[PDB]
Order: sequence, then structure tokens, then C-alpha cells
Amino acid sequence: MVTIKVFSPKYPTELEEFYAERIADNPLGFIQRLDPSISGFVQKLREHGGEFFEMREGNKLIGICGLNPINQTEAELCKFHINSAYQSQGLGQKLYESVEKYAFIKGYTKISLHVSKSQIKACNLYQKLGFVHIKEEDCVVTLIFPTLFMEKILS
Ligand SMILES: [K+]
Ligand SMILES: [K+]
Repeated sequence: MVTIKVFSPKYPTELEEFYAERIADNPLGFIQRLDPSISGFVQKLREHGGEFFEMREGNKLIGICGLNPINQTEAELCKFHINSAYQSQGLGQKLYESVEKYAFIKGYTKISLHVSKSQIKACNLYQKLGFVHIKEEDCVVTLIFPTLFMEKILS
């Protein structure tokens, strides 16, 4: 039974551990800009009016997804991460579709996101989910993070 809900920890550090496992899952050897802890992020997101979701297989946390309000009608998808062993079942898509229905019910008509240009598999999923390419920027930080900005209108 795959279940999607608002994230609720089984134990206080469950999210930290899940997130560290996702960051550790880097087989192509991409450079990583590490991120408060994810639990702090979630707390702040909820205080700002956002929401943070789990997907579980039985009791096992297998995915997460955040929604962060930009304004009255646009939300930003954030911290979207699936355990890569569940990528061929289309469970990333299942979690996103639940999150999207939630967004829609909440009065959002646009979801925006940004993603590293190196992350092919992620970009390909977002395309599959109906995100459209708006712009690329090499974000200077000197480290350059080539970044893809995408949106989806909801109906
Ligand atoms: K890289
Ligand atoms: K819903």
C-alpha cells in the first residue's frame, strides 16, 4: 500500500536520515551544494503557508515533496526526492500528481521549479509531468550552477 500524505515523522530524525540517503545517492558523481536541517526547512516552509508531503510503501518513507507559496496563485515545488529504487514504478509521478491535486484544491494555478541542468533524469520527469522550459541561467554564486527554470499551469 503506497500512501501519500502530509509528512509526519515516525521518529524525530527520520527526515534527516532519508534526505542524507538521497544526497548520498550520487552514482554519476555530480558536485553537490549542501544545504537549517531539512526538518528546520520543513518547519519554516509550513510557517510561511507551504506544505511538505511523504510517500510511504507500507511504513517505509520512499519519497518527499514540498510546496512553497510564491504568491496567491503560484507555488514552487521543492525538495522533491524519491528513493531511486522506486523510479521504474512511476512513484515519483504518483507523488507529484497527489501534490498537484492538493495545490489545485488550495487555489494555485501555477507550479514553478528550478533544477540543475546536470540532472537529466529529474528534467525528464518534470517534462513528463507537464513542466515547460521557461529559461536557463548560469547562476553565479565564483561557482556557476547552470539552472533550468520550468513551470506548469494547472487546470
Ligand atoms: K556537476
Ligand atoms: K487532495
